[PDB]
Amino acid sequence: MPFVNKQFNYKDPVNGVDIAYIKIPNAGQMQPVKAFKIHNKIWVIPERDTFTNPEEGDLNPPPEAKQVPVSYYDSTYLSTDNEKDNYLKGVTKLFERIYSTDLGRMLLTSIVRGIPFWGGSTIDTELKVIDTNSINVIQPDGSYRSEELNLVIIGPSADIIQFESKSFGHEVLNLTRNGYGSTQYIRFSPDFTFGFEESLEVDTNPLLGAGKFATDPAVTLAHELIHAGHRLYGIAINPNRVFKVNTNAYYEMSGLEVSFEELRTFGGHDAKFIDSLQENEFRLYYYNKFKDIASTLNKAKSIVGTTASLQYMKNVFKEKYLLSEDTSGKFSVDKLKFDKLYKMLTEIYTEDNFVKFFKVLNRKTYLNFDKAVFKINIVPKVNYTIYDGFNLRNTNLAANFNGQNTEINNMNFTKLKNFTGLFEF
Ligand SMILES: [Zn+2]
Repeated sequence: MPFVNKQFNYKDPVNGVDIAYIKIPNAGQMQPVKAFKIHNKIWVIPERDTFTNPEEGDLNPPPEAKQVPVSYYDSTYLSTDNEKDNYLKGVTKLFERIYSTDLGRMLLTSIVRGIPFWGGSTIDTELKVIDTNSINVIQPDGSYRSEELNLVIIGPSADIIQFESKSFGHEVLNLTRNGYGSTQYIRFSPDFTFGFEESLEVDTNPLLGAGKFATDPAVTLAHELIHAGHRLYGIAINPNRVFKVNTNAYYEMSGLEVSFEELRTFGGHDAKFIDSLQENEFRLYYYNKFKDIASTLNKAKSIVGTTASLQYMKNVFKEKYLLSEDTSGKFSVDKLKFDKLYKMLTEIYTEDNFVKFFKVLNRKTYLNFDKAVFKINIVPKVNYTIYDGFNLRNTNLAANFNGQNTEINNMNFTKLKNFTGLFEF
């Protein structure tokens, strides 16, 4: 069964249900943008993100510096209807490629179940929604209705290749780290990809290689979806917790620090740089958060709003958090169940495991150096498919990851920028 029932076209008429002009409630003032609901709880906005961050409201290139050195600017990308149509089709195709794998079906199911907690009440006896976990949808009569959602895929902001799962903050609460969760906005483009090097000694050296192989963008989207899963379950690791990398002399020359949240998300050997003591600390911390959620639930005796029953919403959260329910109706956290869900979200859903399901070549570690950015077009089936990505069966591209080989499959990649040697190491 496909993940996305509808093969939307960008110019399909609005209907106020799954094709609609919307606003993001605390982006602040914005004009409505056309958006597409591709699955329960999941929307796609084919626009550059000038909305989620007040200080990132324009796309022009210039010299705030060339920092991060890995960056790419084009203020015109994703400004036309044809681009937006292709964006919507590309994103859809990547969701289908992900969903076609058992691991991706598991991850997307977890994401859909991961409704942001109704932790907005100032009154313990009432359960209430946090309104930054919604969008405002223009209805056919021109009025707005509030719709809760879990995930939005949106185009990148000024730096086209800066992909990220981000979310609106709360005055008091760290929603992504307190077990609550919050609606995630993933800046992403299917229209570009990264180069990497097939030899580890080259890929992890900042001075070598031009980016012979292209990352499959399904892996890149999966990576961001894994962050969104952490953040929807409120178990993201504070970016302040960093591996002050000491396993790569070039990282060390520039004092490069990599978050534990990134090492977790990559998985494989990288995750082992989070030591067992610190893993246990995080596991304890988050277990404690789930406990607070159970207590909050138990204290609630009425629901606020007319959307759903209080039993419906307690069941939603009992299912999300896999809570136990006692004879009196008290919720509790079962330690075996917590450890299993935590482990599913953090050890099973990893970039390294997706590479195994997609059978693609990929970076072997997050602790490498980016080589290049390429323009791509995955929408034509002659270029890329749900089942094979670039490595099309029964062609010269089927074997040896030849489809990802940008030299062999050169028609599918246009190098836009080299990053090798730009680095200060
Ligand atoms: Zn990441």
